[PDB]
Amino acid sequence: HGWVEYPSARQNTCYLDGGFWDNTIPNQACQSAFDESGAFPFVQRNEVAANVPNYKDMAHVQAIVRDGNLCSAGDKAKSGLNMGSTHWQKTAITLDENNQLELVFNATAPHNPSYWQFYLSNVNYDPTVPLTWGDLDVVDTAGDIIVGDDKKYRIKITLPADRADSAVLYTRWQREDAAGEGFYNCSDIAFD
Ligand SMILES: [Cu+2]
Repeated sequence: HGWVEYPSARQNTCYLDGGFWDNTIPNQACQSAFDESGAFPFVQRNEVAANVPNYKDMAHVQAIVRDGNLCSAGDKAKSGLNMGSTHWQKTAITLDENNQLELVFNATAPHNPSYWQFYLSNVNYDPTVPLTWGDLDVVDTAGDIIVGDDKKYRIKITLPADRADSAVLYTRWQREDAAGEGFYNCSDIAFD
C-alpha cells in the first residue's frame, strides 16, 4: 500500500488539494474525477491496486489492468482517475546531470519482495484520451528496494533527456507473492 509522492500521483494530488467534502475542489480535472467516483479514489490514494497471479506475463497484466483503466488499476470505483483532461496538475521535471530523478514512493504498508517498472507516455500521446498500454514505453526497472526508515522507497530512475513536453509517468510496484498484488500509479509531469 502506497503512492508515488514525487512526482505526485494523480490521485495523491487530488487528495492533498482537498475540497471534496465541502464543494471547494480547486482543480477542474480533480472535480471531474470526483463527479464520476466521489472521494473514494482520493481517500484510497494508497490502494490503486490490481492482483495478477501471473505477474511476470504482461499479457496477463494487460488483461486485468485494461486500456483506458490504467490510472485506476482496473477498479471501476476509481474510474474518475482515468478521464482525459488538459487540466491534470503536472509536476515540473528537470533531470539531474545523469538524466535521473529520485522517485519517492510513500508506503503505508511496505512489501518485500517486490519489483518496479517505470513507463512513460510517448510524444504522440493525447492527454484528452485515457491512457493505454500502447501509449507507453518502459523507461526503467528496479528490483527489491529496502524501504527507508521513514517508510518511503527512494528509486533513482533514468528518463529521456530528449523530452520537453507533458507526459504521464506510469509506476508499477509488483509484489512477488501468490496473490500477485501490484500498485499502479499515473503521475502527470511536465518536462522542462
Ligand atoms: Cu499493501
